[PDB]
Amino acid sequence: AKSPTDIGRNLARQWQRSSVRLERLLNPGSWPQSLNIGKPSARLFTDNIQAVLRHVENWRSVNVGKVDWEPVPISLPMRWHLRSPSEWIAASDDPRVSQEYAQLEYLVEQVDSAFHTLLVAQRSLWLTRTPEEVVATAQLATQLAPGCAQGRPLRLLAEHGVDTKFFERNATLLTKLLDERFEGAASEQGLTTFLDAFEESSHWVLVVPLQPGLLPFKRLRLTTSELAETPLPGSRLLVVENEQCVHLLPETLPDTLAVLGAGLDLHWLASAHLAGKQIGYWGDMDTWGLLMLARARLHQPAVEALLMEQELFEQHSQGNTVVEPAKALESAPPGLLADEADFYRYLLVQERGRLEQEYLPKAQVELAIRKWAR
Amino acid sequence: AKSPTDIGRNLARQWQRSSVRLERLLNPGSWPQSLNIGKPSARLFTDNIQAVLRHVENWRSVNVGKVDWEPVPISLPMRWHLRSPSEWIAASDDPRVSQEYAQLEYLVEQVDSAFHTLLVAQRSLWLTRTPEEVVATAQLATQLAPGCAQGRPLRLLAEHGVDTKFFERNATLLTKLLDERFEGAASEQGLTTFLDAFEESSHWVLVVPLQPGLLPFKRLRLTTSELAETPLPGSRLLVVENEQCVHLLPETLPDTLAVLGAGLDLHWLASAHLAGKQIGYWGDMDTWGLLMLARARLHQPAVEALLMEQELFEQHSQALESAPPGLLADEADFYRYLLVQERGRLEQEYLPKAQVELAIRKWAR
Repeated sequence: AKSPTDIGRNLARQWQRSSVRLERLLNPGSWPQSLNIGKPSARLFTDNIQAVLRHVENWRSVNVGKVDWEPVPISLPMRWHLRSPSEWIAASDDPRVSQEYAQLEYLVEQVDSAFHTLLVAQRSLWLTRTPEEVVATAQLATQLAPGCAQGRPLRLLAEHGVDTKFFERNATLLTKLLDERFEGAASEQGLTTFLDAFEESSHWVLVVPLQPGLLPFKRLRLTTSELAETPLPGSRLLVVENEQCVHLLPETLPDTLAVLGAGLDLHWLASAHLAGKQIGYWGDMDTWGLLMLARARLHQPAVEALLMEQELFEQHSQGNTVVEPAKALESAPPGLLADEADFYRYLLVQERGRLEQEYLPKAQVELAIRKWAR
Repeated sequence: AKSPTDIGRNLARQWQRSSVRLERLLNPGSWPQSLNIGKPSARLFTDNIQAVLRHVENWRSVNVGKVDWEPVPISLPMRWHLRSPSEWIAASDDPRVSQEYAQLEYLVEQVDSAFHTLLVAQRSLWLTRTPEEVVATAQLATQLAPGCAQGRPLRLLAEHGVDTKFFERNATLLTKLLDERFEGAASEQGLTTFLDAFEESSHWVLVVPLQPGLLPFKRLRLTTSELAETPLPGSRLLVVENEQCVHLLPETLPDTLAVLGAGLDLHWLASAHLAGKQIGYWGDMDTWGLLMLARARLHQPAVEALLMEQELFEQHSQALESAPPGLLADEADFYRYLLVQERGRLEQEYLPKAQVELAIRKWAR
């Protein structure tokens, strides 16, 4: 013997489950749905006949759907028959449920069919975002392909919906939508890498003083653009290709700064401030690393290469070496020395040379840095 | 009239479709799957009887399942009855499909049923990772709750699977598994933010001085651990939640520093060097912003809120059940006012610069 209000409260609780929502929306075979009401207690009927009288009269005032009627001598309702979702929503009698259905119903008929399942079961994705943004984002996802940018800034990828702040408030939604179109590839690789688009904001690099008293802090992080025209303390500078090999650096070194994780943009070297000191480069031992060294030498004709020698490859060959996935170049890039060119040609012939910076003895790197600083 | 090899190639292509894989594995009633073979060409039969002869003894070497027979005078097979998945895989005749089923079957019977749908249709997630990692990560996902760390590092959050790089190679999988258990809450907030577990390092924040000569450089980025040990120059600080609002800040201010992008982590504020400094916290105007302001005020009792008055929200209009500790009376009332005032979210970025600079210079004395 449940009151009609009880069913509405119970129905609202059911709507909070993702399985219920998918069954109600994305399945026309869900309807019809019949709800049992229940017989009253015999003891209460004899003790308080008005209890069932108010109960039966309370069911006399329902008009959202149709209630099954049968005589028992007083006739009591025992089933509730709701046909349409409009009847179901109006049965819940909850504004939150009513408005959520309105938003979901609008999105279903606009957003593509492949995206219907995700949006229903992931209410948090669209709860904060306006319906216009979700529809526009879903349209953009359908017309994107892996590596579509192929080296273009993310601003220009948007056809018309570029604005100024659109992407950083829709990157999470765009990643999830692309995941179910490309079998979860966007989440694994990342939206930035998946589309092959580079963000030219700052390309932040790590700045580490190797001598206390050079900088107020101990682990800075600057930008390439700022470094292009900023004087740098210290009469020495060391460039490291990799990011997380900082522990391999000496714990101390006189008047020297280290710029780890420089990346490929070795264009800030050409400046008035940089000229005057000695610059050493210490990167990976591969075709790409030799290209970086050539670029650095082109920018500044004083780059003293460190730990890029053939004998290092010979002694540390039987460590952890892998095959380079793609040749950086089919010939020796210009700007390198004769020894560097010979080492490049040597590295070309071997099927497996990718001796990374990490897989090196700490003591040897220590002595190399000391002799460079000598 | 297709040769068994042709059907095997056709089945292999169908396996590449997410709907087919879900139908085969996650539906015991999917079986049986009967594949039509097809009648031969009458002209081809008359022109080259040996050609259709070759066809039938190509069907004499098939033993993957059972083939339906009907006599026609030469009898040709019309239907192929595949009962079990083992027959389906054996009919595919593809090494990649065979090993993919072995991994999928092994993972499904171990991993909870809540993630069965995701793994089947998102083959790229488990394709690269070892089976042990996926099983262990799924177990961790079923045993996690929002804000479980509640101010603890992620290293100790792991029950046993901490290792050294385990999360860095499994953060993406852990986020996706948590999302379907919590209705996509991990992806929106971020796994680090969702679990309330901020690492001491790698939490870089933006520091922009507002006066020449105070700092050697122009724009910096320091980890939150550094901010809790190194003394800071100047005499005033200005903390902002949103990082992408530096343009709204004024040009110059005497002896001020701006630590933008603080996030939820503000435990670095409790420091001897930061003590005795006039500081102000300018976060968003919502429940999360007020909670963050409360957390900031817990560490430092001299924090002066900026751009939080109810008048400012009311002129631009169109967490805990009760008020959290660390709110003044007006702010505590504002928290309850914003609690049920429609969609009470409004970012800093929608604030015109005319009043923002005026308020900041009002504070800057």
